[PDB]
Amino acid sequence: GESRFYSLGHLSIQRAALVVLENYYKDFTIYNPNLLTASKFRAAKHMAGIAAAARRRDSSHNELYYEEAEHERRVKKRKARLVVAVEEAFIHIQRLEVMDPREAAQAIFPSMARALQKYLRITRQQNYHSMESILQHLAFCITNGMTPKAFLERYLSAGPTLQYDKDRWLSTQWRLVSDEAVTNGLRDGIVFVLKCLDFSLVVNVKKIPFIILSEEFIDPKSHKFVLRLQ
Amino acid sequence: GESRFYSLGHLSIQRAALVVLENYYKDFTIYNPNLLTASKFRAAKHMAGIAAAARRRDSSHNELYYEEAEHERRVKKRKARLVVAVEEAFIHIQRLEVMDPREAAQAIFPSMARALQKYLRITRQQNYHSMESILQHLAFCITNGMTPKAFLERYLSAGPTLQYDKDRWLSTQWRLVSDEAVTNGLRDGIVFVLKCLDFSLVVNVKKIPFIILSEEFIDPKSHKFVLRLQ
Repeated sequence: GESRFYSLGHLSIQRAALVVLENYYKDFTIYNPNLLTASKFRAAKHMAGIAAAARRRDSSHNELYYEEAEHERRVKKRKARLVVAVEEAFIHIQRLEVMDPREAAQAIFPSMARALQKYLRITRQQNYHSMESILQHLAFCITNGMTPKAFLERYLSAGPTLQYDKDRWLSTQWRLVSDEAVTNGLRDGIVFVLKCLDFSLVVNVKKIPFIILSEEFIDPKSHKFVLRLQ
Repeated sequence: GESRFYSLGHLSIQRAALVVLENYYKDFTIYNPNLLTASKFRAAKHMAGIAAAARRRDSSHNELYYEEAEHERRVKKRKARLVVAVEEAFIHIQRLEVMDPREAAQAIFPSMARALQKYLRITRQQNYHSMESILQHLAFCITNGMTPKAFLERYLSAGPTLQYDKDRWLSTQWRLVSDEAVTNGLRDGIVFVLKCLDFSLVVNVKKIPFIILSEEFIDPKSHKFVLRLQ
């Protein structure tokens, strides 16, 4: 349900959809199906077992609230472990055996590898960062003089689709679903859907409304103030 | 499962059981079956639905931990509400219309009645304090110059059986269950059970062990100390 708005001009549904995809790879966080599993299992669990029945759900124990709070606590714990690990690992090498940033990354990686693995498993990001990619970005951060937090912000948040590998984004399989012809221009109220392999960008188009402006003159003599209460 | 120990001399099981009952009405908190309902319902709920099956229970959500924490939070909230209510209600009357402590209790009770009712319902003590008894103890506290907390400590904790009304303790229906004759004296290892209408005092008797003492002489010359670390 990640939602973003975009102004466009007079474009066809095709061109508007392609601008939407450009902005999708730029702006939206990357599609992580692992982050979607819990809901599915919860739904399936309700499958394993109408107003009064919902009433009894409210009177029941909210497992989801406490599970989310505990998971948030665990994620913050793993995050602080990871920050300490990466700070110590960057402090293990001096700028000045002389070695290139690739060998420096390979030298300091085993002192951050377990904490990073645990954080990427607790945030379900382990399928998006291979060890080779982590070493590549690590030598990148060592080369460009970045801090542990600058290295680590790629791994803390989910991040958009273009942070990741080229086989990760399936630019080839996008499918434009429009009720009308896709060569028709945009108008108010049309809905087109850009379907990928497992998700879909439901895009509804609204007209930017007709706006009326009018001057009213506020005199700087009218900005008087008194010490009395209001 | 409230458990207390008592030393006794050479008594028969009858006399030891009666000392146990004297100390029961003195020392043990009063039998509250309402506080026992939750477990029963939980058991019945497990009835509504062997090592691996327990393993899966550990991997499940611990509803009881969070429910107990939330109930404790609610009890403390109601407790602070009750303390503020009773403090304001006692501050509404001066020692110095002139009225006896009964009418003073009836005058200040409606300013504490709702908070006290909510606290006795959240602690499941509403069947143990009638309004007449609360007014009686309230006029008692107003008479003897006690503070709001001194009035309120009867209602905060569960309290033993003799705080409450005379029909509350069923002194007449106690039943002594012993495997041997109850006129026999106590010895090591015997178990007798004092059954009331819904609970039972399981009492096991142990011998106070044979103790050997011996002098060792610690010289006050041997209490020397140095500033060095240990």
